[PDB]
Amino acid sequence: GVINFSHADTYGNDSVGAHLQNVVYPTDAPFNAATDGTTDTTVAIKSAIAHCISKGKKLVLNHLFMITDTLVISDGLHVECLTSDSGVKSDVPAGKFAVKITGANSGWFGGKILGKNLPESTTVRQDGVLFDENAEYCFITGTEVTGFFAKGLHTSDADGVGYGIYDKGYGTLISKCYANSKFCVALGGTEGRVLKNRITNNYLTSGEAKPWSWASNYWDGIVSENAHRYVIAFNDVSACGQSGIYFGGNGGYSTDNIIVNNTVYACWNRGIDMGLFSEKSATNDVLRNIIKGNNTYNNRENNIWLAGVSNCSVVGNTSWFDTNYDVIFAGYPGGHICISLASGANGEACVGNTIDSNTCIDPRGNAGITVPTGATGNVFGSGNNLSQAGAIYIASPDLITSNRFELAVTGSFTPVLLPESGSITLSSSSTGVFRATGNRIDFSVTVNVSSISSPSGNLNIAYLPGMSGKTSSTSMFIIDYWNDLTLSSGVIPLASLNLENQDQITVYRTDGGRVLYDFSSLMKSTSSFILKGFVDFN
Amino acid sequence: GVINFSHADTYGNDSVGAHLQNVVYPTDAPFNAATDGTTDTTVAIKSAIAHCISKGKKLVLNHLFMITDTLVISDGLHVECLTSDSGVKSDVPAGKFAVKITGANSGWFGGKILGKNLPESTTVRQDGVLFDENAEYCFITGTEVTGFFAKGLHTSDADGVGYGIYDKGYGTLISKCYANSKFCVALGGTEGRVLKNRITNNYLTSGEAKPWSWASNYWDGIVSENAHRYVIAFNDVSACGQSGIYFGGNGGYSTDNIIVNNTVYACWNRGIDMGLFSEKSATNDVLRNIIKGNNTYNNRENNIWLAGVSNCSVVGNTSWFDTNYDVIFAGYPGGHICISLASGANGEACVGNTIDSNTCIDPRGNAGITVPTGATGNVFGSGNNLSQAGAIYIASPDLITSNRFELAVTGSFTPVLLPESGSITLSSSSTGVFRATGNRIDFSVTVNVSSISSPSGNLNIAYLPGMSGKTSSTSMFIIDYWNDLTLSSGVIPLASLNLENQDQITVYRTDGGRVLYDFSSLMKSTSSFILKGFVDFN
Amino acid sequence: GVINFSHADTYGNDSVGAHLQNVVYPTDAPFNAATDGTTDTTVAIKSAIAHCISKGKKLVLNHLFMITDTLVISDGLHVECLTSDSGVKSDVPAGKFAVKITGANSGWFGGKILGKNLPESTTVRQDGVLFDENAEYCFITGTEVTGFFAKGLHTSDADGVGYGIYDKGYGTLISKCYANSKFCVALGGTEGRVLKNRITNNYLTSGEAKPWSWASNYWDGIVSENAHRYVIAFNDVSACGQSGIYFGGNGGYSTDNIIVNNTVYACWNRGIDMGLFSEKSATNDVLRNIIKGNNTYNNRENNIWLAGVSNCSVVGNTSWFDTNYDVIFAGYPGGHICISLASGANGEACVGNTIDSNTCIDPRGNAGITVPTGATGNVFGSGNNLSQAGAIYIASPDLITSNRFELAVTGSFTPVLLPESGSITLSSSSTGVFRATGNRIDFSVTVNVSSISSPSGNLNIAYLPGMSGKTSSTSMFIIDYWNDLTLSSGVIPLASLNLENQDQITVYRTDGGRVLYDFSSLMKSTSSFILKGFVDFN
Repeated sequence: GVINFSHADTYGNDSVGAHLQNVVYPTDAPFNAATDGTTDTTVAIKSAIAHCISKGKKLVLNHLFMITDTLVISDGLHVECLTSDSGVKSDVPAGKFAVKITGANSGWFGGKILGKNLPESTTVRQDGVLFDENAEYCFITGTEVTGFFAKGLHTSDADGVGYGIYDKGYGTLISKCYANSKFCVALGGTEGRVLKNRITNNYLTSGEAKPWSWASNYWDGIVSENAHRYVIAFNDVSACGQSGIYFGGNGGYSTDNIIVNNTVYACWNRGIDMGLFSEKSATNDVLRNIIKGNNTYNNRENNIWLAGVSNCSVVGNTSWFDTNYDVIFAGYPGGHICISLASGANGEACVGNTIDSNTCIDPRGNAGITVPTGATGNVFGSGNNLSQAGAIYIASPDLITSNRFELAVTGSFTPVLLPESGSITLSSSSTGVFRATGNRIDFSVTVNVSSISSPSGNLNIAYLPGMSGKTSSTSMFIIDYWNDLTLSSGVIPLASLNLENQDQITVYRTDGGRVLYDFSSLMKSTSSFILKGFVDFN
Repeated sequence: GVINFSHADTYGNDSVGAHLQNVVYPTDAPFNAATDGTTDTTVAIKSAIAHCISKGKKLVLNHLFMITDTLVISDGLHVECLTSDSGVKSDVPAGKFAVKITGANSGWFGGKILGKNLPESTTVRQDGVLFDENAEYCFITGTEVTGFFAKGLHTSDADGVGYGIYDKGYGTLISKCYANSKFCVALGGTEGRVLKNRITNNYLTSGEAKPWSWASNYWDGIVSENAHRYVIAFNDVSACGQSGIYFGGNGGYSTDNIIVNNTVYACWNRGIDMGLFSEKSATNDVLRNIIKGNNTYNNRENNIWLAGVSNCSVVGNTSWFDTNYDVIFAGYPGGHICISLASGANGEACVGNTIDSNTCIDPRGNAGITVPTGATGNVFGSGNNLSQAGAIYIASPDLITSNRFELAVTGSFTPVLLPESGSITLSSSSTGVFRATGNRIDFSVTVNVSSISSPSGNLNIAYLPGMSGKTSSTSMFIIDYWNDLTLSSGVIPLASLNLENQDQITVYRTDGGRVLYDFSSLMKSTSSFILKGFVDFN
Repeated sequence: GVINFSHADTYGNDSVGAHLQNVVYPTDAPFNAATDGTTDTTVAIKSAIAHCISKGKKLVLNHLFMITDTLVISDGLHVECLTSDSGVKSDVPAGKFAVKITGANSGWFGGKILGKNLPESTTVRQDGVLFDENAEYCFITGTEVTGFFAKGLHTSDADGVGYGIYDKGYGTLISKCYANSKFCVALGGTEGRVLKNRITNNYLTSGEAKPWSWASNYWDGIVSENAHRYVIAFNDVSACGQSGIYFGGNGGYSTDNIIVNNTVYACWNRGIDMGLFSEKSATNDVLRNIIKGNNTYNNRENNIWLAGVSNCSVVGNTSWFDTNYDVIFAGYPGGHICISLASGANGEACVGNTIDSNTCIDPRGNAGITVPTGATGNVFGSGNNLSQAGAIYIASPDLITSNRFELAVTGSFTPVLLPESGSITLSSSSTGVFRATGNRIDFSVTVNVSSISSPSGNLNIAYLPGMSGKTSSTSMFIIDYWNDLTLSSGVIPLASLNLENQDQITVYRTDGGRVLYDFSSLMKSTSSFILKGFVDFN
């Protein structure tokens, strides 16, 4: 039966009570919060919060407290949870958050912020932690934020969304947390740091009926729109109902984020997902994001996905699949591509992205990197290692001169002959092969004539893939085999790139101290020759 | 002479005592731990631990407490050390740890966990901190864990091993610690985060007699077996008796770890060491680890070492040596290679690894990267910078088509001529040079005949290094010099890759509007010619 | 009116008072610090510090305390700030710091360390936090360190410098801080970790009159001299009066630092700035630093700047500009280069640096990477993406064989003909084009004669850029066009690299079963020919 104590009393500077008044528990007088975990404590905690702000004192939650209205942590207040079991259990209604953090340097340490966790309910809708637009350098660290769900999509925030943690602040730190909710973490602010968190909503073990649809209670690990200058590092992101780490693109202008050294696996959509769903605009785009040094694997609809984004980089990641893909995604096969580039939803091109030094492992032999028609300005570095996957795939040969494939791409085309007069028709056995390495294309062209119709004058081979309307700095071609040409002794064929139409190669021949451009006149219906060389294009 | 206080008494909610009961010091009643640092306090601390778990209270160690049995931190309990001098001094016997952390979110902040620190003793054996197999998201942060040693190898854990911190948990955080013990940190769990630690056992200043042997009390900074999905970042790892950061491979299946932005230097074995000692199996392998952005230097038996591992990457590291190597390792020289690939101990190949964008500095001119016979599927990127080291070394020329050397490799071979009939013998001055860049090999072949024996018919040059049984997409060859051939005026030599045996080049000649394959008939005993060109192989 | 309490009294082990004595507030007796924020509290805080060190207790600052002399945090003491508004307001005079941290494991958590913040004053000079040369594994975490300024440069530290935080210790952690001062953070120690800080002195909104000059009160975000083995990661560095992150080079030997995953923008000098201002010496150099995965943009005098440094790497950064550059730097245009290499201030060469996998965006089309004359041993990887900037710029063609440009460089030269006897003069329409890719140079040379003067004998083309005195492993050249040569039927021109002078190409011709080196004799005043090929140089 020890002395009475209250944060409302005035004590002398030398007293036990003054010393104790530096730390406030909501169970202390005059707040007197319940300790049974079931009685509402919102009034007691709100009073303790306001007192600590007014008097400049530390607030420590020493139990798991039931609440029914938002706790607003403002004015630089820090909430410290006494133990990992302390914190709040939220019965806050739809349209409000359990905890709202705002102001300069406000934050929350430790403990638990727990929603109802009824993801099968078609009526419960809740939101966990909000850092609002006036949060500056706020934080939540070491906290289990779980159980915020909302079946069916909202039309507005007032419906309740199912966010675990939603950051709209500047410089927010989210670190050492466990976030598990319909949208585990949502990013809509600037300069945040999302570090060493465990992020999942465990869609794979949820029991929610498949296929996935917009009615699901299980979406992304990290969903980002209007996110700028975040660093997302050292997180363990897995088994989410949509993508592990997503940036849009869907009413969002998301730029300059750095996604590094995370593990992202077993998600039902993509692993790391950057793309445009809404049409590109000054207020909707995904630009200049860095994806580096991550391990991404067994994500159903591709491990690293770029759709219509620009100036992004994918460097030094290990992206892979194994046969557990066929188990966890049984019945619902997806793209199964290690690194895929695509158009935006409304056809926008991937522009200016940089893919280098990644290791892609795909035992199905699916292409480790895919490139779609329309992509421009991208660089596919030769430090990428696809030896344990399929080779890089391009959807059309014109990509080889509108992008730079240091990782080499090989293909074929059907050549034709363009006589100055008349015509020459080639047998179908005629064949052209190209390989692009950087801004060099190597060629082998086999020309087997099947018929002629009064050909005469100059002769060109056409059409070199990718070269239409391009120019070149240098090129080099030989003809190393021929048969049934009308050539005098000592006359040999020569070949040189057509500098007017640089997807054509001019074929001509020697005449002592000069050359002659009459090769079409030397062709017969049974002529054959083979051309080899390269073009350094601009 | 102030009021009595005890965590065993019941106080009113409004009392001083209830407020104080939220924080437990083991010196408080009823625990009454000694404060002299020499009296055993195990019973008092065990009681305080059990009380804090039962009552949901915070445990603070306010002295350095002597203990003789394991403290078990379970059930989400956090141990907070009051000051950097608080914590435990361990007299726990061999076969047990000083501290065992288990359960969900249990952990330890600050202070000291101190072993006997008698590394010269042939009888003292101790272990420091264990995160056991039931640890989930546990942690130790800000702690000096030192002095756990055990001279001579254990046969089982019950002997006592000499671990400083041993993590077998899921999601364990080890951060801001100083770990110094026979094995400073040992990793055998999943999804741990080993961040911004100081790791060393100071072998160089130990005075333990050299050479190193299995009886040493000084092994690795980080030793890992069955380690999955760790991030090891921002650590300062140095002067260890074996390797700085090691993954096996020796009864361990270690995969998907990310080792980034560490400094690793002056270790007696390797800096960052990934390899197989036990034979490769479904339960013993080292796969898909990422080594990125580290600074590794003056490690005696090589800075970055890969032995029989697969799908690993080494990207963007700076690996170097200076003349202090000759000082600290005087008398005991080692490999002194910046980045070395080797076979596993039982001959297993390095498969599918990716080495790019590293800067290697070796003033001895030792090769900055070494590649052994048998390696396959590896990619050596051209962004590596070995200008301040020796050039990349390959142990046999066949490696150039079973791996992809964007970082170019040059070599030589001795050509032969393969006449269709008869024989042609070349002088020893005949020479072939190749350079592989990616999937292109450039060649120069000088053919000087010394004798002939009735050669006639077709002619091939052989054997192109790496090309045996390979195919090609395109190739291009000329003969730009010859002497003492039997060629009529206007007949010139031609050369084209043999498409049946693509390590041979067919040599033939012109005959007006066709070509003729009778070159062996045009050779004399004094013939010479020189061939130049390239092959784009598949 | 509760019981008296004092840290000077002796209490029983079972007492309230003994429990309370583990935590010291400076307002407690016998220290009795003022709480008004204006009365000097230095004596009270110094006494509390000494008491906590002597008795092994925790020190908590529970108000913002005014101080007029340095607080020395030594002996492993930690200062904990009760709230984000607690800490110290410094009226310490010029030549001393507000707080000095030294010893093993000493540090400061939270709160504020506030200077006078009068950057317009020509007389106020102050310094914030010092980690001195005897600091080992000390830290400051979670602290706002602002307002330390000093207009005009010091001549010595005793003048007062304007440091926010100055680290000369070993292993110092600076994390989660806001640092804003004349020099926000200064690094002069070893193995520090500067993590997830906000760093700025807001030069752009200061109102200090422009142009910037050495009299400014606004210098770098991070200024480093004699800095070794730091990791600088996850910081938000912007709007500084000089550079964001600087290493010298100016009385400093700075090596082995790792600068990763930071955002650096809007600085008035450079973003990430490594360079030599003082002449290179054994005690002044910048070596082996790693710059990886940063986003650097709109820094006035270039985003990433290397001046006379060696063995550094720039890998995987996104470096860019937009039209806001023209707004914030209106009136004061700067270099506006994404990645620039330069000589040191005294002409020292950039040696051995590695630039790969960066994405450069410059809508002005300025070169994304610039290389100066004299640079050697550098590697410019082909994974760099400059498609959205100007192409890499080299200041002289000789750079192509003293560095390795995997990112290809194209240029031109004016050829000459070197007859064995006599002379040949070319028309000005004669032209040579080269492209260097790695250690391969491709060439196209057009030779149009305008006059001859008795030429006879052998013939060489000269001079190939970069090749003077170089050797080669292989090379391949053809002549694919000619006109007005004196060639009999069946005689064709041949070309081969001059192996004595490998910046010359020998031009000669066929003569049946041999070749003849008399090409100068076959030239006329109207001759033309075109040469194509490549050299693989060593």
